Amino acid sequence: QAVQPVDFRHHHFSDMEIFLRRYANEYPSITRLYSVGKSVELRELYVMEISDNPGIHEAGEPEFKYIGNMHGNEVVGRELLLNLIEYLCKNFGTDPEVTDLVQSTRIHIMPSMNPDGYEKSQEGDRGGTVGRNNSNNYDLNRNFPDQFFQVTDPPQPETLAVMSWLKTYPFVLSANLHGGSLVVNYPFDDDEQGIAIYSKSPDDAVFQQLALSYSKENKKMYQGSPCKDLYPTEYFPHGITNGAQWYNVPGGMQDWNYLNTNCFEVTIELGCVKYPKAEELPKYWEQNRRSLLQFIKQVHRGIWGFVLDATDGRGILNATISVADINHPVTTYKDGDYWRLLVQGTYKVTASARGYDPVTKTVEVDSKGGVQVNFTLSRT
Ligand SMILES: *[C@@H]1O[C@H](CO)[C@@H](O[C@@H]2O[C@H](CO)[C@@H](O[C@@H]3O[C@H](CO)[C@@H](O)[C@H](O)[C@@H]3O)[C@H](O)[C@H]2NC(C)=O)[C@H](O)[C@H]1NC(C)=O
Ligand SMILES: *[C@H]1O[C@H](CO)[C@@H](O[C@@H]2O[C@H](CO)[C@@H](O)[C@H](O)[C@H]2NC(C)=O)[C@H](O)[C@H]1NC(C)=O
Ligand SMILES: N=C(N)NCCS[C@@H](CC(=O)O)C(=O)O
Ligand SMILES: *[C@@H]1O[C@H](CO)[C@@H](O)[C@H](O)[C@H]1NC(C)=O
Ligand SMILES: [Zn+2]
Repeated sequence: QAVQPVDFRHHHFSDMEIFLRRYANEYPSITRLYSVGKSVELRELYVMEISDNPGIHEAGEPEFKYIGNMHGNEVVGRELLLNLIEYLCKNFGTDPEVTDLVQSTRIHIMPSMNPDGYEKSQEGDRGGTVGRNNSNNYDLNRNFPDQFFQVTDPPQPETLAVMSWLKTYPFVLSANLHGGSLVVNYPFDDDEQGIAIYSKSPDDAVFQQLALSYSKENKKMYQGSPCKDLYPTEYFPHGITNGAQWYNVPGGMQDWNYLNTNCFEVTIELGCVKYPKAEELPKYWEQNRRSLLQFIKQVHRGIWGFVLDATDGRGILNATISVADINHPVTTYKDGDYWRLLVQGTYKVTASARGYDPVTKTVEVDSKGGVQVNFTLSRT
């Protein structure tokens, strides 16, 4: 009964800009179109914010984000996110799922992180590299500071704009879209040895559940065989894979997220054909709609709440949330609010902060959703 997208076709920059503006102009109450910077060839890195309170962070409200077309010729992601912009705007108010989603989450959608590369891409290209890098011929997904390999390529304008953007909002969950395979890729993307081996992150548990939440809804992806005749060597149990194990990739945007912010980012491969003919687009939406939707909901799982000041009674900014045996702490935002993605289990969470006395609580996360837990810390 929900309204499906109708605008199925490839959108070159000009038309994407026209497209985005259309929704921002037609649904001003639940949208906010903004730019986070420009590409080498001066194209806007547009982001579409969608929520019932566009332009403001609401205390306790999770910041989510989708990013596509980081590699110019991997187009499916770009179109799906445009399809998603449409689906969300057109269904808000009439569709209970979309309404409830847009009201409880602040969704940021960037259709193309490499618009210059896109323009240099050839429709029909299945596995080529023309249009992949940015205007200066650098791989944006090799451009981020890496925890193991020492990155040499000069930081590009698209990379910088995005790093800034990631520092701007309290992003909790994220996913950047690619093409060239069919699987959801999770951290870490590389290892100290720089080879194809499993590279576990402190949050390996959640990442597998987060990745599975998407692949499970994409029937063909879940089957585990991206394209038996094109890349016969590829087999991903249940449609997910640790980055490094598939193959070593240093300088990725995915790991940079986890290691430099509170955001947990996953990389999604939407299909073996990088730049399919426009006639195939509607099928990709049909096969990923439920996935795109279910993934966003994962942002509401785990634990969340506030770290307040016993005297003031108001949130503490930049407080820390440490969990049982997971060496990856999370920080609080301006209203002392935090979100910590965790798998079903029991944890010993500890809120702490400069100038206050730490509190520890035994929290319990279930298989269904998120539990609210606040921490009131006394001063020192
Ligand atoms: C897209 O941009 C990336 C850079 O971000 C290009 O990859 C880089 O390609 C150069 C040339 O192949 C590589 O340098 C060479 O490395 C080998 C291996 O050590 C060395 O023997 C050569 O003397 C030379 O230094 C470089 O390693 C590689 N960098 C990365 C991050 O992969 C890529 O070629 C670009 N794509 C296209 C189609 O131009
Ligand atoms: C823990 O702290 C939060 C932050 O104040 C509490 O949320 C407030 O709840 C009261 C009463 O329900 C409201 O008047 C405030 O507007 C809420 N603040 C928000 C959501 O911004 C929360 O109820 C407290 N207790 C827990 C653990 O839920
Ligand atoms: N960590 C690994 N091995 N893969 C993650 C997907 S990014 C990869 C594939 C893509 O470009 O789509 C790339 O950087 O080229
Ligand atoms: C925020 O907290 C971190 C520790 O988690 C600290 O290193 C950093 O300096 C703090 N930022 C501020 C408020 O200066
Ligand atoms: Zn890619």
